[PDB]
Amino acid sequence: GVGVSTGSYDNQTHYRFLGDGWVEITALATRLVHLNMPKSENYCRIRVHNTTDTSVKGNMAKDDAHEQIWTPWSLVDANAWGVWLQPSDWQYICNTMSQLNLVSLDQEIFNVVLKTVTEQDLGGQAIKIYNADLTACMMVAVDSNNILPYTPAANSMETLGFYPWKPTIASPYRYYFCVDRDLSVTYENQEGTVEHNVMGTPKGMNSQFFTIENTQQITLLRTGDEFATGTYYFDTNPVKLTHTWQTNRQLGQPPLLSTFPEADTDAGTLTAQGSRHGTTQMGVNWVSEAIRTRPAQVGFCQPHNDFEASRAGPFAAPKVPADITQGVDKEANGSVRYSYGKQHGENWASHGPAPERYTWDETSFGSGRDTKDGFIQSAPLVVPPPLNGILTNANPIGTKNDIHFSNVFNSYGPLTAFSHPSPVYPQGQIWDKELDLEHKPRLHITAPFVCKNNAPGQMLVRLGPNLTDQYDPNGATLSRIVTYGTFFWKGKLTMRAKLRANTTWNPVYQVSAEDNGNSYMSVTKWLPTATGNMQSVPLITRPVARNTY
Amino acid sequence: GVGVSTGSYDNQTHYRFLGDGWVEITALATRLVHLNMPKSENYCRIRVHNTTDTSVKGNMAKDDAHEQIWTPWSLVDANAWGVWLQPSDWQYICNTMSQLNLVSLDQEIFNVVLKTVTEQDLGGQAIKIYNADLTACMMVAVDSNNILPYTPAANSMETLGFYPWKPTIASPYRYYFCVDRDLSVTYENQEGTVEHNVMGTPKGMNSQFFTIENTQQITLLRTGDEFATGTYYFDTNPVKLTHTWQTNRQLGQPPLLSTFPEADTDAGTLTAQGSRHGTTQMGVNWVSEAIRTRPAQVGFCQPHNDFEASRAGPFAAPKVPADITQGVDKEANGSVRYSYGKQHGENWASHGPAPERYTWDETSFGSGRDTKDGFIQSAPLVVPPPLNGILTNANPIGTKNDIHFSNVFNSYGPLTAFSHPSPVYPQGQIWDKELDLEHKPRLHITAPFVCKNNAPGQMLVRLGPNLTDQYDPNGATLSRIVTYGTFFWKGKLTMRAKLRANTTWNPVYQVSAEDNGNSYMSVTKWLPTATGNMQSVPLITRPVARNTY
Amino acid sequence: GVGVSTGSYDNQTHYRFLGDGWVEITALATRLVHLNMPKSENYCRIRVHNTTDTSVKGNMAKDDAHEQIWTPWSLVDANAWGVWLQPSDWQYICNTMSQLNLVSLDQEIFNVVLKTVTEQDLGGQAIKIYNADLTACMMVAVDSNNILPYTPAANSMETLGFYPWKPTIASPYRYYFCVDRDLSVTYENQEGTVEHNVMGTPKGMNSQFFTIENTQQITLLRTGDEFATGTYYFDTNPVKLTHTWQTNRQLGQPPLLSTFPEADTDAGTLTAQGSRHGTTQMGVNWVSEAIRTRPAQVGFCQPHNDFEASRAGPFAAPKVPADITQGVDKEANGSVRYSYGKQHGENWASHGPAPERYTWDETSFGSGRDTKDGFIQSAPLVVPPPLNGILTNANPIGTKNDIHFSNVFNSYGPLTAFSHPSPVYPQGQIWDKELDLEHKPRLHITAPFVCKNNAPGQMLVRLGPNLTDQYDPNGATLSRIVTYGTFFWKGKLTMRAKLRANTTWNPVYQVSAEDNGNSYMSVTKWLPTATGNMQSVPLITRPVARNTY
Repeated sequence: GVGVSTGSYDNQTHYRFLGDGWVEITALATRLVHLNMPKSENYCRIRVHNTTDTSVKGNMAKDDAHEQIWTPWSLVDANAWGVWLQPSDWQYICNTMSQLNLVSLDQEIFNVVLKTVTEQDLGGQAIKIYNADLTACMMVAVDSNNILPYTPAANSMETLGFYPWKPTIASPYRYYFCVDRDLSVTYENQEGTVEHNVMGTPKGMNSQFFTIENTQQITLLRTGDEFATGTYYFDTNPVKLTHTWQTNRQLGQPPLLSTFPEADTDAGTLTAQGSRHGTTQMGVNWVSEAIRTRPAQVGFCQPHNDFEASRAGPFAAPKVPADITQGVDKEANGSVRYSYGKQHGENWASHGPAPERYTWDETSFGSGRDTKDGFIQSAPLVVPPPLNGILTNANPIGTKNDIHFSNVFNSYGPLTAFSHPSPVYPQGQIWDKELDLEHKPRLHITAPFVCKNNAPGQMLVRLGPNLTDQYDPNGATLSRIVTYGTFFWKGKLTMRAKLRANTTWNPVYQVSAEDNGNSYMSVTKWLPTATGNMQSVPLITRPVARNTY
Repeated sequence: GVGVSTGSYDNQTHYRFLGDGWVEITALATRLVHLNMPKSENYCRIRVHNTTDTSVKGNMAKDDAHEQIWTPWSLVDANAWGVWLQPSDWQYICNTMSQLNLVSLDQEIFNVVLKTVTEQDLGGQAIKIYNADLTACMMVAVDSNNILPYTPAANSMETLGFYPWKPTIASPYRYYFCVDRDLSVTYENQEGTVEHNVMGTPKGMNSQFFTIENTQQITLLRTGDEFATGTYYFDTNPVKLTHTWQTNRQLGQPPLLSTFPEADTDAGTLTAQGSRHGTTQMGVNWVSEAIRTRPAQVGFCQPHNDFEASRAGPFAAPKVPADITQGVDKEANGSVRYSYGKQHGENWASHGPAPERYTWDETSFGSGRDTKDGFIQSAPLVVPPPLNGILTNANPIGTKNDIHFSNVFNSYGPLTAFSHPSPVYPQGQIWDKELDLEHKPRLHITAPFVCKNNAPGQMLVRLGPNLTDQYDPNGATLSRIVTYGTFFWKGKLTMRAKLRANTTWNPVYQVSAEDNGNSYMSVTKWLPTATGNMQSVPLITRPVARNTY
Repeated sequence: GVGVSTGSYDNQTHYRFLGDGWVEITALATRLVHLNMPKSENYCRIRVHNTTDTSVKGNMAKDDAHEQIWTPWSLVDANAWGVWLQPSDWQYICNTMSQLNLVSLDQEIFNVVLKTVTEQDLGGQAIKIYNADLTACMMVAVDSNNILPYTPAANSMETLGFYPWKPTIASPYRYYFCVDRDLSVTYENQEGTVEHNVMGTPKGMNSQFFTIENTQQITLLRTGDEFATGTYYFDTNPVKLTHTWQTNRQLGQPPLLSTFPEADTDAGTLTAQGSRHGTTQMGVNWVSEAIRTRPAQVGFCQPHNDFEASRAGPFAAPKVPADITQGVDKEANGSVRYSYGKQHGENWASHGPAPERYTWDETSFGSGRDTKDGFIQSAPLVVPPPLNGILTNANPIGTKNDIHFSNVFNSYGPLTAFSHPSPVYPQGQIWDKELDLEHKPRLHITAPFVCKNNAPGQMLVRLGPNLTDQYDPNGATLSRIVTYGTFFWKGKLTMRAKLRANTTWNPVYQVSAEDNGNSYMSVTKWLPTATGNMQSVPLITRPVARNTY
């Protein structure tokens, strides 16, 4: 019966060369989970409306107004790149493979353990004794139908542990609910307090209330039991593991050289700009590397911080990340910044409520934008740019000295061509469910991989309520015995990938680990300390160069 | 389910005569292991740098500078001759068999027991109560791939118990790490303090960090479970169980006797040294038992205490052990000295932190060296040794009265011929993994047997972490329930061996046990005391004589 | 798994009549055993040398000088007649059967229980709580090879319980060791203290040290496990269950009667002693019922208290028991006296350290000796016994008035004929291992049955050491958890036997149970008391008469 293990531990990564350039990469990961008896006995509809910031006229973005539904269930969502592969492995993949895609994924729950804690006074004190409870049992449920709201573990940065030899706690489950929130616009110190700023009441046309009890077949398992899910397959497309340098400037045949450098110092020349073959979309009688027509448009100008408001409230309109270029425009290009914890990658030595943060910059040098160079010219395009026949990033547009065309320009056209957001090894979101809309987006910023078919299905889990000797629902007396649980998790994320070949003469950039020093690629960064503290920093994704034409 | 044994105890030794002179010796050994919950929750990179000795100018050898990686895993490495066979058995083997080699080896883990301890005040005190925890489970892993650094249990003298009726604790696991240590040379009281003496920082080209969690398939087993490994086979070569007396002096045909002893007192003579057939490598016109050419070179002069330094720091250059001869040169011949504990062979009555030690002297009388007789002569070899035409072990070489040629001479040549280091019964290292080098050494001093093929694979083991009711990784709160474990071990080291025959007229030396007295081979040495204390002293290896030509 | 019995209780005796006069008697016996964790963690070589008596000049026999080896193992040796059959049964066997022999014997160990005890203060006191420990396990081993010294449980009177409804404890195991003990001879108050009286040191030619760990396959069994041994067969010969009355006086044809009794008072006469046919070994011209030659010699004079000394020390030379006759010579005929305890047969009401004792007298009336009648006569045998031509038991032989020929005469000759020692029901030794000697004795006094083939094989047993949370062999810290065990024992001693027939006219003596009175065969002797106390007294063995010619 009970008293024997029901699984095996294995957190490695095997590489099976299928030849022909393709290799099947199977990533196995096992971790120990720690679940505590949920405080919320039943489903709660807590309404959070921060006014410590929303009330202020200056603060607008700090609007955490919303009404979620806290459920008594946790969640085992290991949708993180660092919770599958190993730090060293990712280096090999990015340096060799030129593309990768998800194939299958399985899960298992063995060695389920449930114990109770009681108080025991020792010498006047009160130490806690831990006694195992065999009769105790937990509850597991894998909603493969996705009947419940999809809640990415990476979107809240609360996935599983990235450290094999270290336990992890399952993040509670909760989904948003229908609530009409409204907030007026106020700059610095506008005349009078903020106009409107109130929460909303439950509507009957958008009232979405679900229950884990009626949305999945809960499988009860004790100490001697074990659970396992089927082999789910992904239909997502492969994501390139290389960056693009070619910009709209370099594409077709370069201008014919009329002069050849005599020394390694000077350079060559071109042909008469006025008298030179080529194609320009201007009625002028001259061409250049700035007016020559191109096959398409590499990258596009995106509205800088375009806060759009809706019935749910004001929000930051997402924007496809891209190279920062020499303009050093991070927030302008959409460079996403993260904030993870200790159980997610931060050094265990940095004691404090302040989590580590980093700004990820894309490697798509081709679609890079530069606000310090963007401009427009009058219809009658003339060489000499008139003082009024041009709009540079310095002309106050809209009675504002800080609001120019760049902050409100969408160059997205039928010629827009860009790459995918390079997925980060640590705290990186792998797959994601597609939106239930007639016309879903061409891609997702949260995760490179988007399940075209159905979604994997979040895995829910809750501890079985251990009632006491006395109980009475009508008396609001929910006497529960202090009980917790610790079950193991075993998953295998099989995925194939293809590797590129050396088609160049000059060695391509790689990801190496320099000696212990100021160098970012320091070994100590991923090496234990005298005490045992460790940290997981982001890795250079898409190191190899890729020609875009 | 749980509540029943899962193995059998057997610590005997059977002899199966396969005839033809060969006999298959199967050695079974079972012991009780005691494992405690490791203090280090995670992998630590502790840096130990003793300065209480390194700082001093005189102390140089006492350099314990290094940086290891303490892992939360123990190790069940029973690589000891005394932890397999019985004291009496070894006597029979060495006295009969003339050679022995390793064949197979298996292991098993039954009757796994895990209990927790809690405090319970008794009459104002605080006695500890022990309650068995069924839900509790341990973890076992046999890295047969040797992906992790090989850590011999005999190299640290922390193997299993040599006493069947007495439990034993598994020695923790830990491997060295890359660290550049440097130490200057200082004699007695040199001018000024020691020049350089600092530790090093982690390098990126030699950063070797491994994890038991990602280097082997951990098998979880509870109280009712049991583990067993496959039948590993050894490819090592057989080691002779005999000593060599013949020296470079006696080999071919002895000088013709011209005179025959008339009485048992006087002796015979030879032929005219000037007029006598023979072969000498000298241009002289005479021969002798000192200049006659020999088939090869028996033994060789080895650098006495040649401390060589490297990026890791100064160390004592190993040297193949050999006979001490009449020169009584122990440290000069490489006579290894040991230091074991009570659970390893020391008398349990000798209470104190001082462990027993003994200097092992080889039995290879043929390759014995004598510093009190070694010398060299000028090229023009002449009978009368000039005062300047000879270099005895008394000529100050290098402005030093204690540093002669012997202390820095390597006579290792294409004619060097020697035997193997006689393995000791107690605390003796059996097998050992070969170095991952293009040109590995002809042999190992640590263990006579060297796995030509892959290594056996150290057996790791750790207790399952029993979490408490409350837990939070981010709060540095690793509340663990006091828990320990006691599992049994069963192993069978099958090995064949051949026995020699009486080919002489005069009885060969044997290993007997003289009556209780000053005699080293005293019976009381291996006999229990009034209290029950016992000790295991080394045994005479290679008692039988062996002709080397 | 655990929580269910593994055997059955049965302590009866079935009689299967195989006809033809032979009957197969199967004796089943089951008892509850109580084992405690041995105090001696390891093998001890305790040396016991009592001087409180040996020092005295008068005391010589009280020499308990010896050096045994106390092992941490107990022993389940049920070699007792009272631990197999029932009190009433033996009566039927001895009264009916005329001979019996051992055939087979099996054993079993079911319902193994191991519990631990902890201290728990109650109202200021400290009562002991008993909690069962499932993970706990014991160790069993049946050395059927007899590699270890044979230790009869009856030789120390420490067998199992003779009471079915009452538990029993297994007697610890221990064997003698080589030690040269020497003691001088001193009478009453000899001139000066005793000469020599010292113990000895371990010798190398007789050092016999064995270990249960390396002499048998220990079978580990927990609470849900059970052990059983094969069906061992005995090769011993059957022992007659009858006594002999015929003495050397009555054998062949009685003297011819010349006179016939006229009345039931007077008797008849013989023929002229001088003129009567017959055969005498005397040169005289007359015969009588004292000089007539006989087919052989019935019984023989044995040295009375012949204390022979050896390297081990002085000891009492054994002597074959026999009838005491009218001489009332008990110690002279070898009448063995016993000393048993309460768990062996003594009344539980007789509180005190003084055990019950009884002197067993043989039933072999034929081989009975009488020191008050033994004598010798000069070679020239003459009717008138000269004062110097005869040696009666009153002539001081050896300057001693108490040392006559009888005390030092061995009449054992090629004509010596005697019976076997009648085995006692209570505390009687059944079988015994033969001595490993070229010429073993014709019989054993300890047990009537002597295994001609190999021995049954003592059954050893020890409780599994339950280590604590903390442990360290080198620190002499052997912290063990207080634990004990209680396992059941089931054995069946199958043995066939033949029954005699009524071939006489006069009713033969039988064994009856007279009413409650001074009569030895009282029923109350084997009947419970008001409190429940009981006692087991010896039974009349060989009640039926047997003609020896």
